[PDB]
Formats: sequence, C-alpha cells, structure tokens
Amino acid sequence: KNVTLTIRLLMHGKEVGSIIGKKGESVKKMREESGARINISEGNCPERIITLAGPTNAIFKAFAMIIDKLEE
Amino acid sequence: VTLTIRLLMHGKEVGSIIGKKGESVKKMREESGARINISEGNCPERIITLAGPTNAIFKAFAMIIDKLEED
DNA sequence: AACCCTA
DNA sequence: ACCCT
Repeated sequence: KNVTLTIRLLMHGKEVGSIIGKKGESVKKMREESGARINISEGNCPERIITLAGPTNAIFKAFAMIIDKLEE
Repeated sequence: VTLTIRLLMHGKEVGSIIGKKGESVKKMREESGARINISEGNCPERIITLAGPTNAIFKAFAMIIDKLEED
C-alpha cells in the first residue's frame, strides 16, 4: 500500500530544543524540506511528543532529518 | 555515535510489528542491527525503543514503516 | 541551550 | 498477531 501515516515520537526536552532550533529555524527547515506535517507538543516539558504525518517519502525525510540533528 | 529513539504506537499496530509468535520483530532485530524493545502490558499506546548507530535505527524504522504499509 | 506550529 | 535485555 501507499497510505498516508501518522508517526509519533517520544522525545526528551533537550533533544526537542535541538530539533526546533533558535527561533524555530531547524524545524522550519524540516517542514519546508520534508513535506511532512510536523507537530511538537506544547511546553518545555521533560518529555515531549513529536507527530509526523504524510506519505512514506515525507515521513522518511522528516525522520532522517531528526536523527541527523540528534547526531550533531 | 549511538542514539535511542522511542516511537509511540497503538496496540493494533504493535501486534503487526511483533507478528504471530514474534516472527516479525525477530526478523527486524536480526537484519536491522538495532536493539528493538517493545513496552510491556496493554496501554492504548505502547513504546517501541530503537537503539544503536543511526544507520541501524533508520533500517529498523524502515522495516516498521514497511510493515504498516503491508498489503 | 534553542520553543516552532492550516491553533 | 504479544516478541524479549
């Protein structure tokens, strides 16, 4: 199949700070490049939820960008 | 460098990822090269932890996506 | 350490 | 489909 998906990641606050970036410049790149709908749960909480939604090519791009950021 | 990623998955999807007798997750652990843990019990949302080099985590994640897209 | 977002 | 650190 080629159905749209919704993938949710449970992330530590520190990691989320890196994904968002100063002024949200990192997640802006992820949204503009991946084609995924990306939602990051509200508040600088110890644990946060990142939602990725779209077809597999978009999910793969966003997930790749997230793990690449975290590897930094 | 090694990362740990946690996916939040509904029980229905976890059943598919595990597979009958754990056959599916077994295959994922063997060829992905990642450590894969699926949370115990029956919470509406389960946690699938993927651990190892980013390449192994990505491979495991790809196998999961493939499973969700089956048939 | 970063706080964004078809609100 | 319920695996197994």
